[PDB]
Amino acid sequence: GRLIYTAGGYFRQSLSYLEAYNPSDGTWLRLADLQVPRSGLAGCVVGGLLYAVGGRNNSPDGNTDSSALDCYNPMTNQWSPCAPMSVPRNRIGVGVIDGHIYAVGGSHGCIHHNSVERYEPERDEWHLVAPMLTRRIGVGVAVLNRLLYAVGGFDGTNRLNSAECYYPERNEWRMITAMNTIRSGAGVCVLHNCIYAAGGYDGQDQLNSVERYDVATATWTFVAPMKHRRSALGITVHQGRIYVLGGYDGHTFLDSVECYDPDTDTWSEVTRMTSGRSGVGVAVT
Ligand SMILES: COC1CC2(C1)CN(c1cc(Cl)c(C(=O)N3COc4c(cccc4-c4cc(N5[C@@H]6CC[C@H]5COC6)c(C(=O)O)cc4F)C3)c(Cl)c1)C2
Repeated sequence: GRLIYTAGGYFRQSLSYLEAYNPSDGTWLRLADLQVPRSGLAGCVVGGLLYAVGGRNNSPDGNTDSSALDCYNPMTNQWSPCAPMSVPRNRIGVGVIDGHIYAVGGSHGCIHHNSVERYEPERDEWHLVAPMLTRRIGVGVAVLNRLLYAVGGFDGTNRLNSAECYYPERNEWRMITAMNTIRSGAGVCVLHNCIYAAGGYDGQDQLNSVERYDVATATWTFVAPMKHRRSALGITVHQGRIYVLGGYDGHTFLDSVECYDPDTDTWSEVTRMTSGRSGVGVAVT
């Protein structure tokens, strides 16, 4: 059995919540809080351990971008600090290849990173890899066919519909087919050999649209839109289905959790988070 973990987020200030949802019975476990509250972080899992990467602590006493990497063990209910990244990265994207964590883009104040770095849990060390062709904050990250994809975001001037791919053996990036829609702060994941980009902001409107990248045809196709338009949503895959958690729609910090079934091409509202929040990091283990 596996759970959907949600770490951090934002509602009035950055949050430290760590909760786990069980899609089988609809329950939520309240787990050990993060040591530092963070929103705009990303989550990932390597060897059954959950990692909270980057983000920012927006508090009444100040706003600080995070270069932190923290590791949570579900067996011990404890968070442990790991080696920090070279730079703080708020609104970061993360992907895992062969048990190695890639921290992609994100911001540190007014700096919009195009830099990318890779963490080895086996050595507790980070190292920079080739930088992206585009600076991207609010970027979605997908791992497919041992390639790392960086989708959408904001380059410091424009919100982006562009996407690019990293080749680990060659240590290089190339631009791929751009999405139909500009999406900054979308939820990006991989399901059944396809990349999905759900929601996000196009520069004018919060989106409920969802599009899917097919590798063989190099095309983005729209699938069923979500019930609730949202940006800065958590996203993950559990048992062949996509789950989107929270986010912000221009008026509300959503507690909605929707689930996409690819066989029927339908979204259904399956539960609510214990409190409405945006900018969470999510992972399954
Ligand atoms: C009472 O007024 C207050 C309430 C207020 C203003 C504090 N409000 C807040 C405060 C916060 Cl700390 C957040 C939040 O969770 N963040 C900050 O943005 C992001 C987070 C994570 C991923 C992407 C974005 C992002 C979010 C963006 N924004 C888009 C889509 C969401 C966000 C705002 O709407 C436009 C953009 C962008 O502008 O392109 C780029 C991104 F990387 C984390 C949100 Cl979502 C709203 C909203």
